[PDB]
Amino acid sequence: FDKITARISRLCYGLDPKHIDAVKVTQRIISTTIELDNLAAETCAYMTTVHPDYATLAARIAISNLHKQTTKQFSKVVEDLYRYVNAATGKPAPMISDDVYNIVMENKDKLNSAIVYDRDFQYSYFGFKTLERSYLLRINGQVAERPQHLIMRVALGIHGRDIEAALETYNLMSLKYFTHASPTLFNAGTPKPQMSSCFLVAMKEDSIEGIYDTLKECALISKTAGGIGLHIHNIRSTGSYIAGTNGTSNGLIPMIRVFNNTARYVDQGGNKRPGAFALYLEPWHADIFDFIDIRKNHGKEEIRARDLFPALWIPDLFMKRVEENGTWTLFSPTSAPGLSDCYGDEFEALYTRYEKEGRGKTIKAQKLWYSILEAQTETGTPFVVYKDACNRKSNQKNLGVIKSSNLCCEIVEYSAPDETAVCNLASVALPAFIETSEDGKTSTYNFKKLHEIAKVVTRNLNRVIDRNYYPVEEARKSNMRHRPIALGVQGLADTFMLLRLPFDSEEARLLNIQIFETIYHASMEASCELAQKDGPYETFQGSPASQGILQFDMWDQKPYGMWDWDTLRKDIMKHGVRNSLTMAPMPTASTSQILGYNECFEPVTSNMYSRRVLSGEFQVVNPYLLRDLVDLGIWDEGMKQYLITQNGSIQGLPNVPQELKDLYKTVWEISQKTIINMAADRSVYIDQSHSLNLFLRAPTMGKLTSMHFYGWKKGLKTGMYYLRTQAASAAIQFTIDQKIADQATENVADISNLKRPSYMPSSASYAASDFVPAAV
Repeated sequence: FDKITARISRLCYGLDPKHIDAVKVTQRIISTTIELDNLAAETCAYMTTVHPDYATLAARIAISNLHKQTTKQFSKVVEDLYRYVNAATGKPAPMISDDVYNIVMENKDKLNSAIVYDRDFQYSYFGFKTLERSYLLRINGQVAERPQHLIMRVALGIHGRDIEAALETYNLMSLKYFTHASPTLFNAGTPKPQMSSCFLVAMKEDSIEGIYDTLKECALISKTAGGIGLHIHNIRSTGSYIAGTNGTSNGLIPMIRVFNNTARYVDQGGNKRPGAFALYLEPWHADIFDFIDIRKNHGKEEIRARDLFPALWIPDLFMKRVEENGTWTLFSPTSAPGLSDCYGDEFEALYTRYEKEGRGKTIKAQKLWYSILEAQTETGTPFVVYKDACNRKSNQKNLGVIKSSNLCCEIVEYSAPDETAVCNLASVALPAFIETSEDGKTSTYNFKKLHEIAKVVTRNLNRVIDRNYYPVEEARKSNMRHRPIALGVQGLADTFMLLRLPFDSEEARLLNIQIFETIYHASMEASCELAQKDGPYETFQGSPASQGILQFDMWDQKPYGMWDWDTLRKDIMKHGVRNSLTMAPMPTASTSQILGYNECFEPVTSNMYSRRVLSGEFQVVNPYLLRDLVDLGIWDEGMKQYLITQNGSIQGLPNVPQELKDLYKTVWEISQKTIINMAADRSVYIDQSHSLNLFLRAPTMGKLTSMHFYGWKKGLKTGMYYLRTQAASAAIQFTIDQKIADQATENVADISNLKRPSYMPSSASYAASDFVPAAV
């Protein structure tokens, strides 16, 4: 029997007994001690619709539930995980590394009493559950680790015997200022710590040995988390000589199906595995037409492969030819060699000479276009990365010719048969640097704090290089030579909302520029400090950075100037930098979900959407918007139905102030010419590239075309990650009572009741957080 309503009503503070009503919660449990608490948090989540303070309630339950059924003290949890004898095989299967177990035990007091277990309450219910499902180490399908333990372990995984640097990293991470990529969270501090995310693999040689070494290498990388970009330009097309000849070659497709099959094989079950390769190919390759279609559902199933992602490595020349209405030539790399191995002008000269001497097959440039746009429309792929932009604007340009990007399209690093480029990723939580004035009515953005934290994260990523467990020797060889690194961001969208800036506003335009300028400056500064401690990276001498050319110099752009570039440039030219690259904003698909923020630099895709199961299927509304509507009095069952029929859009309510409407525009409602502008803006502070998705409502070849041509002309590197499309008719949905949903436009809003800080911009010379004291 029950009076658990007591256990539940205990956990509300900053509540409101009319908003919440712990009584109502118990009733909705219409059906051991732990089973009830799960449902208590489940149902209590369901009512996020009822009131936004139910989210907070459901988090508390799940969290202090986790506490009850879990060992409080860090060192003991570390013991258990280290001592784990495999339940069914009798033999020692430890989950902490020997090294980190020793550090923990040697420093148990200092460590144990640094943890603040309250900080477990910093998680969205859904964020918590994401951790719980895949990240918190489990003993016998029982969660062993609290969130705080996962963080300490990760901190020790990165810093080793540097307890000071670990305590710091523990603090910043537990306060959600930043986070490391999924592989780091999984594997830091474990027997073979593979913590890197991306690997760019070169197809070793156009031969069975070549192909099968690459395959083995890919299998090894993929099985230890971490995803692949694989360029395959050098492999002969359909119908090409083979010694032992009668056989003409079967081309790429058969090969691709071998890779596809391995991708599926290695993904064995209980996921941790980005079982996902992207393949990179230049559009002159004679098998391009088939390659491009790899992901389509209809058509011939022999010629298809769905665990793989096609990605275009595009020369300017191709865009030039489709832009006039020119010809385009397809070649087998055996007949037209070295094309993948030069760029810009050197490429146009070589390519063109091959054209003139009648090699390869002439076709209409716009015919390939067309096929490309067609695949993108149905499949979201192939990706577009501009090969000349990458190679002209890379700090690594002295290593040779960069032939690919990675699985998402953010990292751009040299790679060759014997050098597999690797990269470590973390993202900064942008909302974390908002500061509110005392009085609650003016807000500010702390670029100094941000600069600081980015230096911390630069130092972490740099240490992972040394502590990482490389799955293949080509990876280690490369990473020790060039020491690249990838910082990215998350929660851009939440911070525009929090600051009441419309995504496409002038204020947001400028904040975007400022955030990115400061992170680039921070990481370069930290990296110069590390060169002064451990020497430059092996390959620094002769790089563009060594001649004092920073990224924005390659784009012929004067920096915004919030930070002193003249000093840094001089320092770098004299001391060097530890890392060859530092910036590559990634999709933060899983990490942003954990931290409870929007994807990355993307606008919110929808103000209403579903979250995963557990006794039903969950409808949920944008938290900032929800509180705004509740504060405007407007929030109805009815407002909720209206929202469900407009699929989260707010743009139809005459009801609601324009400001609100501008603030809550959706990626579908925002000009793509704006998204690309902002991308082009931050790009000048990006070493590498960023994972730019594009979104279209009623897609037409035409807006799709001008989208590509626009990015390309602004000199972007990643023209397009995925293409995300939405029929105009999807934009509207059924609801169970359409006329209740209509009455919602008749609700009358306050305004004298909705207040929200107002943002004080900073400039290249005026801070702002400097001049406005913050709260506590």
